[PDB]
Amino acid sequence: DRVKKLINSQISLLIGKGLHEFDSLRDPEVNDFRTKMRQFCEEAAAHRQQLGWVEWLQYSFPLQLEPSARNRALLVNVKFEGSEESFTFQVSTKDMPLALMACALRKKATVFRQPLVEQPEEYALQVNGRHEYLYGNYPLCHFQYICSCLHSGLTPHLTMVHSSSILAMRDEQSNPAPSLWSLEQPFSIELIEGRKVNADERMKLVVQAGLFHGNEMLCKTVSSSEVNVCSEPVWKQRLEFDISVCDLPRMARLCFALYAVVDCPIAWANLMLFDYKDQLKTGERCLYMWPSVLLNPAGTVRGNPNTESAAALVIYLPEVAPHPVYFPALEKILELGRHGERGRITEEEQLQLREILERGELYEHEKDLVWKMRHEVQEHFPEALARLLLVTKWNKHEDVAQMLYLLCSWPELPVLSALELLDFSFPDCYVGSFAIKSLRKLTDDELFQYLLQLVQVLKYESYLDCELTKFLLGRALANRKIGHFLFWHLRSEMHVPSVALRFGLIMEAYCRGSTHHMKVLMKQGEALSKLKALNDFVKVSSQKTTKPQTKEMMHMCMRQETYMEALSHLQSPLDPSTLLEEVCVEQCTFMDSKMKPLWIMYSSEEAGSAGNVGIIFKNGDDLRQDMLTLQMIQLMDVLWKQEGLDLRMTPYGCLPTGDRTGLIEVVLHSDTIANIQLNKSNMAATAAFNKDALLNWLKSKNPGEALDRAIEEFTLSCAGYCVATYVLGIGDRHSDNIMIRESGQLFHIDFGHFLGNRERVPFILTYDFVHVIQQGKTNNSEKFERFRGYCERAYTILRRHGLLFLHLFALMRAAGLPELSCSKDIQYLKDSLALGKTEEEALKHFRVKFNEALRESWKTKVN
Ligand SMILES: Oc1cccc(-c2cccc(N3CCOCC3)n2)c1
Repeated sequence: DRVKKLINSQISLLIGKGLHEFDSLRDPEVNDFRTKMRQFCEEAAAHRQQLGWVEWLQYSFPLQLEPSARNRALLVNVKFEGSEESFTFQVSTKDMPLALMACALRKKATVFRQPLVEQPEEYALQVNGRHEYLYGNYPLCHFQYICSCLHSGLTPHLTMVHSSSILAMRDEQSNPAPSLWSLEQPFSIELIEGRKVNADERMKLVVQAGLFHGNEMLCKTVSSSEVNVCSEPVWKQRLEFDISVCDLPRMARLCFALYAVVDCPIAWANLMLFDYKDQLKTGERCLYMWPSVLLNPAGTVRGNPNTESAAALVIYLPEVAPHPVYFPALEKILELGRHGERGRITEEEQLQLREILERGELYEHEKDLVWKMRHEVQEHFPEALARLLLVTKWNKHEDVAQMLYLLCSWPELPVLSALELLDFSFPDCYVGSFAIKSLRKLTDDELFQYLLQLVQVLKYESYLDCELTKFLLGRALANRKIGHFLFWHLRSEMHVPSVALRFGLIMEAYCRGSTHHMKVLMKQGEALSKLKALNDFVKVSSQKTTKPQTKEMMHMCMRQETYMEALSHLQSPLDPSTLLEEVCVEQCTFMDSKMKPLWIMYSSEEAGSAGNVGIIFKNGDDLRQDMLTLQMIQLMDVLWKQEGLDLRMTPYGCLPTGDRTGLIEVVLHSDTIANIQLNKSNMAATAAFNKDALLNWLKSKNPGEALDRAIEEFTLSCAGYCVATYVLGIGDRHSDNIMIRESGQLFHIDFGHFLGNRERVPFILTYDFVHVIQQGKTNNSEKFERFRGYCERAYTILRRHGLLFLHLFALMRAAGLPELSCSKDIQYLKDSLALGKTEEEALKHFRVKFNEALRESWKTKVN
């Protein structure tokens, strides 16, 4: 069909990889993944196009509620769809959207002299010119939009939208018309030869081979004989391992490292001993190697796609049996594991077992006791599953069967425990499947919070068709915001060969489940394409002429029909609720920094003042660490708000979209501390002492009694960013990467470095900010110590969630970020949070750290 042909080509251009490329690999695993996930996603699409109108609002416009939500007078402007006539009426912040709706309908029934057929139940309230709605049984104050409006002071502008208008949205966005355990001999392989090997001729080539189950060795590593350096080395030798074939676990991976010696790392390659269909692999394998930068268990189990240039090791998996051998079914495993003597020892060991299960590495005796008392772990200490899993001998078929028997009847664990279990330290497929089962209870807001880390876990996966991929696919198809960000997280890494096939396959499947959103996403990709072209021009022009010259030329380029069409009328990749309507060419510019980032401004008549939004397009820098930093600061703000603490944070959007490409949300009405401190003449802020400048700027933006609120907003945000930077080890902080909103809110930009990269980042307190907290007065202990009280409260809240930060940072090790590549980087978080201490101990350690930062600050106060 011609419709099927166009969608296939639109998916090809969207994901940046031709679908013909999947067919050309002729791999049954890819073929089975494509068929099964296409069928799964098309089923979700069929379920969706029949949702009820409120359920469809829940899919397309998921509610944006305050972390607290999951009295005071309020003024709201309401209009009915299309009609310019609006009504401004006074409601309460504790009133429900329904009372606001009944209120709007009585007005409409009086202005147009008619009794209305419609009940307030037939409507939803759209936030003007935004893909955002207020509905459900929540007070208005609980909504992020109203909450935002209350804190700024602006009047909420809403539109009454009927059930028929949303059902038409549902309808118009529709998809088109239609045995192993007897094998006791040692595992061995023949190392045949190597191809296209590049190394110094004076050296010899060595091939190191290891058997792993995640990070753990299953036996000793074995090395081949040393053979002279040349293009095609020949070994033709048998490498025998210290593990029987029966003892190989399901997720065992054979890892190879090729290097040179007189060590000179050349390349590495890994493969799974069992295939996607549970069969024990046999015959020849050509391993297209990845060039090193020595065994890499965490590395991908798929070969290098660049067959032309990659080094290629040829190996032979021996035929251990005349007929094919598959991993035993769960039915056999449980039968073997059903047999085991129950641990029945004294009260002495019970107190000793309690001590370590509630407690980090264990001793040989501590491990043996946990294993012996495994039945008691299931029944009395279920949350110690991860401890029990780490002591299990994964190199023993009998021990694995006994662990798996307990797991299959293990109670579901909290979301926090499940997050720990997705770590590469837990590579078992049944463990992985258990971890997902416990994560099904995640809310969409919680899933959204951890989506970034979940997408990184996909890089650990041994097969394409996996439980985590199906989970993410199902949830993405069930929530448009989830769908939007899952797409971008994957799309932004299509330039990385190790993930391009897996990510491309997930994105294709998603597109099969939502034809309309694929087109919505293509419109975003067309804008990004133009921004790249425009940014390339600016980069060249900025080196050949003056700034007004490049800016005027940039404008001419944007004003072209092609650019005006592509850059306007799209959902924002930073936030699909944000609609970027009319590009305001005259307000567009570029920044003076290395990559000359573009500064793009938008307007929307329908949204009014809220439709005025900016995006920064930046090309040449990996923005993944910046996004992780901002997402961690956003989590801090959520955890603080859950404890009733609002530190007036600015968690602006940051999204990588391509190879060293991404967008940054513009926070309007904000300026850098560096600019304010330049202390320009002929301005309201013009100071007598440079220390007076921020406060003078604050005064000019906040006249009269508004100044008290601005100092408080500054104080709160300062406390939050001081704690955020200290906990995350955010260094290289100066007046040009610190910004201030006209409300007084302090926020940080461009997170180039974190986790103290390795020098331990000290707590930072700077006099000019102490000067605003203290209201300009030289001595204001009342104000300063109230700030120290805000810092201390924010710190102890993060500590109570110390394990959530460690589990998320652990899953992030999969991302491949230079400042997050091992255990040293995580030790920074463990140290900054002081989780190996008591609250009184860590608080005193924080107070000593803060006091040390006040003493360093006081060196500037002496002058
Ligand atoms: O997270 C980053 C990464 C790189 C650059 C920036 C950056 C640089 C200048 C301005 C700017 N902001 C955005 C927020 O709104 C004010 C301008 N962000 C932020």
